[PDB]
Amino acid sequence: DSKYQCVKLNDGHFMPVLGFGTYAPAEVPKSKALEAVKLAIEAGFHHIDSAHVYNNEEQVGLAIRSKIADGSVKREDIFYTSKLWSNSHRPELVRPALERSLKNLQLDYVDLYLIHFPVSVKPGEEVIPKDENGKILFDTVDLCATWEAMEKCKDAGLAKSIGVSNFNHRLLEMILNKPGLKYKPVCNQVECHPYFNQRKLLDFCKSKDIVLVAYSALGSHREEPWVDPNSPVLLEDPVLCALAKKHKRTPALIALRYQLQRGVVVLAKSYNEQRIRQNVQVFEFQLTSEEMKAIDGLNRNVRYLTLDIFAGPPNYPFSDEY
Ligand SMILES: NC(=O)C1=CN([C@@H]2O[C@H](COP(=O)(O)OP(=O)(O)OC[C@H]3O[C@@H](n4cnc5c(N)ncnc54)[C@H](OP(=O)(O)O)[C@@H]3O)[C@@H](O)[C@H]2O)C=CC1
Repeated sequence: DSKYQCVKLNDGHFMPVLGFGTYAPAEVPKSKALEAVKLAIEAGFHHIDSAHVYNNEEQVGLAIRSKIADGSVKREDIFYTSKLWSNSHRPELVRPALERSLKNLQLDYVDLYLIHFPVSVKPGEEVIPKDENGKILFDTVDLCATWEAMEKCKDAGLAKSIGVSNFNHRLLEMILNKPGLKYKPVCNQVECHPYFNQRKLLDFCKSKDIVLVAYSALGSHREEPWVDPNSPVLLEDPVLCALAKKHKRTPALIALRYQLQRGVVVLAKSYNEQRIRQNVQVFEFQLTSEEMKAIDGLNRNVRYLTLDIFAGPPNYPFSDEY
C-alpha cells in the first residue's frame, strides 16, 4: 500500500517502525543479500538497514535501485540506513566514508547514517586492522569531533538524519552535552529483545526524544565467534511460544510486536522468503497489557553481542550498567 507505520524523529524526518536487517554471516554468499532485500520490499518493508562493515552495500544498493527502476517503489518510500565504521572515526574521514558507501550503493543519499561503534581503530581499508602480532590497532579519536563531521554530512544532504549505535548513557550524554551541538542523534541502535529489554536505556532515550532501534530482536544471527553458542535461544522460550500459540502467530512475531508496543523501532533479518513475508504480520495483531508484562518478566539481562575484541579502550560501551 502507499501508507505504512512510521515515527517522527527529533529532526522532523520519519522512520518506518519495522526495518529489514541485512547482515549475514561470512559463509553466506553476498548474492543472497540482493534477493533478500528485493523480497523484503515486495513484502512491505520500507526500512532497510545496512552498514559498510557488512560488505553487502553493492548488493543491497542494487536491490533498492531495481525496485525503484521497475516501479515497485519510489525512493522517498525507502528509508535506507548505513553506518560509519570505526576505521573512519577521524573527522576528515567521515564524509569520504559516507561517499564511498553511496558510490557502492549508487544512491544519492542515505536516510540515516550512524556511528556504528564507539571504539575507534586505525585508518585504512581494513575494517579490523591488526599489527603483526594480531593485536587490534586501536585509535584515539574524539567522538564529539566525529559527530561534528556527521552533522556536516547532514547539512550536505548526504544523510537526511544522523544517529548512533552501541552508545551507552555516558556516550549519549557526551554528545548531547557537547558545546555547539547542532543536531541531536535521532536514534541509538542497540541490541534489544525480551532477554535484554534495555528498560533503563530505553527510558533515557525517551526523555531526550531519541528513538531506540532494536537489533538482534529475534535472538541474533548467533554467529561464532561473535555470539556464545551456549546462549539461550530466544524464539524457543516457553512464554513466547505460549503467546504465539494464543495469538495464532509465531514467537518471532510476538517478540517484534513487543518492541513496537513499548515505543521501540524494530529490525528483523531474514533471507527466507516465507519468514520475510511473515514478519510484516507484526501489524496484524496487538498484545494486551498483561501479555506485555509477561514479556517484560523474561528479561535475563544477558547480552548476545559483547564485541569484546573491542573491549579495553575507554569508549567500550558495555561495561557500564547502561
Ligand atoms: N548496529 C549494530 O551494531 C548491529 C546491527 N545489526 C542489524 O540488525 C539486523 C538483525 O540482527 P541479526 O542480524 O542480529 O538478526 P535477527 O535477530 O533479527 O534474526 C535472527 C534470526 O531470526 C531468523 N528469523 C527471521 N524471521 C523469523 C521468523 N519469522 N521466525 C523464525 N525465525 C526467524 C533469521 O533466520 P533466516 O534468515 O533463516 O530467516 C535470523 O538468522 C542485522 O541484519 C543488522 O542490520 C546486527 C548486529 C549488530
